[PDB]
Amino acid sequence: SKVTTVVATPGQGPDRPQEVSYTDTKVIGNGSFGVVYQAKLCDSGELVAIKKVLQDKRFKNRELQIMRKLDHCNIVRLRYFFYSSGEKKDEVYLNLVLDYVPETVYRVARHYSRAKQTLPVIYVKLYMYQLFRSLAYIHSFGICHRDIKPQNLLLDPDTAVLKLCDFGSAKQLVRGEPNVSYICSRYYRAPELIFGATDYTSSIDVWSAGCVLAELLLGQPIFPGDSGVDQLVEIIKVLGTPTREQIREMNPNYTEFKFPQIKAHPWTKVFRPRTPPEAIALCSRLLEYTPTARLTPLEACAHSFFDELRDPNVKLPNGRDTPALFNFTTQELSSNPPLATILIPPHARIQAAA
Amino acid sequence: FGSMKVSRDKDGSKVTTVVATPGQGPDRPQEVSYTDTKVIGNGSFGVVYQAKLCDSGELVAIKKVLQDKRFKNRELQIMRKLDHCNIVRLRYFFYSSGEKKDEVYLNLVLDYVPETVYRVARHYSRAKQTLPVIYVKLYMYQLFRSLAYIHSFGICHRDIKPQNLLLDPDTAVLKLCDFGSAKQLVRGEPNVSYICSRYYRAPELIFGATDYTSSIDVWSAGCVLAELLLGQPIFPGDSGVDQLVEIIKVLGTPTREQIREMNPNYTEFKFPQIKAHPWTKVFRPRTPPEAIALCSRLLEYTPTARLTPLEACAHSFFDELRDPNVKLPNGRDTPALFNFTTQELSSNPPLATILIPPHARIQA
Ligand SMILES: Nc1ncnc2c1ncn2[C@@H]1O[C@H](COP(=O)(O)OP(=O)(O)NP(=O)(O)O)[C@@H](O)[C@H]1O
Ligand SMILES: Nc1ncnc2c1ncn2[C@@H]1O[C@H](COP(=O)(O)OP(=O)(O)NP(=O)(O)O)[C@@H](O)[C@H]1O
Repeated sequence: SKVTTVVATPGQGPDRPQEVSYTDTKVIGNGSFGVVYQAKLCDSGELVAIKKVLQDKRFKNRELQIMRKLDHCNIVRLRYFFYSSGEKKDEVYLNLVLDYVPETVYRVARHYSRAKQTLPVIYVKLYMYQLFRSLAYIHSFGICHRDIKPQNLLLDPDTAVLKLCDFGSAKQLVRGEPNVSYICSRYYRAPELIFGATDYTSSIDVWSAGCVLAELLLGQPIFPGDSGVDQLVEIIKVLGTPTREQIREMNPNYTEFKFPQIKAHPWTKVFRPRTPPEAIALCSRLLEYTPTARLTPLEACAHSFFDELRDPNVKLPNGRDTPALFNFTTQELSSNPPLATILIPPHARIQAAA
Repeated sequence: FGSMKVSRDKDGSKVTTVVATPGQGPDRPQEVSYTDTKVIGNGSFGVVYQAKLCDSGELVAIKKVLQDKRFKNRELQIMRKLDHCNIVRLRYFFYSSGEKKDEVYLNLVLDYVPETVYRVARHYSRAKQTLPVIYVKLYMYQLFRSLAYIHSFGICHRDIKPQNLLLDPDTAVLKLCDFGSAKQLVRGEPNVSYICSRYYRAPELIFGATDYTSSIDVWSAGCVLAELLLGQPIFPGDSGVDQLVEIIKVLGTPTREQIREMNPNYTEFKFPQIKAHPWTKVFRPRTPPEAIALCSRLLEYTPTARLTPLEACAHSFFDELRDPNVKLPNGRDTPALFNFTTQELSSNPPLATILIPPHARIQA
């Protein structure tokens, strides 16, 4: 029962640090940047995840700065943050105290994959809808995640709530300002990134989201490959060879233009026969060569594939009610306010003033 | 646009007869018959089959790739001018009509090699064992020879990795294969930075450089050597940033100048300032110091700072191979290691004074 007490700063609000005590620490994750532990807050008994990262004393943490300003039901909440010293030297660590979430889309999808089972479409709808809401929210602040993948999509299986995490690659994209093309994990990288573009936009997150949707429908990654060339060939096999204008749209630079002219592969033949046509249609609208041609996250949320979620009688397979899905804010709808007419169904959020 | 002839020699045995063009010799079409076909490899580009030559009974590999009627096959054009003991030989090639449409397939008939460095390394890794250093020395030496050879023609492989290194376990002979990404690099000409397999990509490729040189093959070979010594890839990562982080952990943060050497265009300069990781702390205890030294001279941020393949061959890590009494653990003789040609030595002829040991110069 070893208790650890620190003076941590609330993730949001005023910089008024308070004493926080926790126990039952244990490693629950890792990365090239740091370690993630689980712990229990002594006062509330609530479980949290503490992401520990080496902090450059001379500069401020971008991940922390971005997290401090986010407040959305589909994004993991930053409860507190504090600094601790790494005895190994005069090394200082930034500790992000976040809400603990038990699963990830990666693990859940792997279970169904192994059991040679398909993840029920109701879950594919729920998870993808919530992912798009989180993207609509961060994109409205000009912030691009840049690492959308199954492992960064936390899930609470019982409530079916999805929470986007890991803002370690996130960055506000400013039109005209160049950005590195080596972010984003293999399998989920937008083609313009593979082509080395540095003028990409937030739409790279939409391509990644589309790769996640296809993977949940297929049961395996849709564009695998150990090299960029292999990945591109897998993309070309499905989307067909990119037009000269399309290549120009992605990155009007890359020399190699030698690529087997393959006709677009009918999106319908890509997935199993049982696959809902709406899911396929949404997919074709996310995985587009021309970045500007892809649906925006808010438009994706309004897609017909998510119509069942807007049904007043929808329920979770475990009998519970669906989680929050319609508590949109002005900020979240800012890219296209008129969509509220579709996004907030007649029965949703009905509340009188007594 | 050619065709084949299928039949049944005897016992129902299916025999395929084709008319192929010699790989190296002059264009004298020859009739080739083979049986017992079976897939032994794959790639987004094609499929590799194993087949048995009807008369010699010899096994060969047939790499089948879709041919673009638009231009010539770069892989074939390159394979055709190569002749080295550490590079898989192209016996002949022929076209076959893909019964799927008006699609034509180019078939490269190669010498068949039973193993790959990838499979061998995995066997030891699984058993939580490590490949004896003598094999590491032999395989890496032969890989550097093959690179000195293709580089002497200005040809960069661009996909050096364990799966592209064929091996004959008994003779310990290594043959480089898969020239599907290979290209002659001409100074001033831009080249795509999305080639090469993750884990083996040089940092300048990760940074999106298009003005890279053949030294990217040297970085990759260095990753293979480190991997054979470690039992696992040295710079793993699902994203480029993760890979850069693993690299920085070992090499330390790249100076502003080193960054300029790889690619003078990329933005992100924001990367934790880690100190150089003692290479000796990177490998298991008792790892030969010479192996660690060679690794540090191959895995350098500044491309021009890396050893050339010929220089690598002359490194002291390979001194044991030049010993007159060296033999394979199975008591057998080592493969050909000193039959260097003028072409192969062109990059630095004087290195021959080290490369060709005294005993190899005996008249007899
Ligand atoms: N709030 C959390 N609750 C429970 N588990 C978490 C939480 N945050 C992170 N993890 C686990 O820790 C893993 C790594 O955390 P993450 O924020 O991704 O750090 P990172 O290693 O630097 N980034 P990356 O590895 O590139 O995804 C995740 O993929 C999760 O499985
Ligand atoms: N001559 C050969 N003898 C035996 N096996 C071979 C031979 N050539 C290739 N293979 C096997 O087939 C695999 C694929 O061959 P390869 O030439 O790499 O085709 P590819 O799949 O189109 N290229 P890539 O997948 O990008 O490495 C190799 O990694 C080997 O394991």
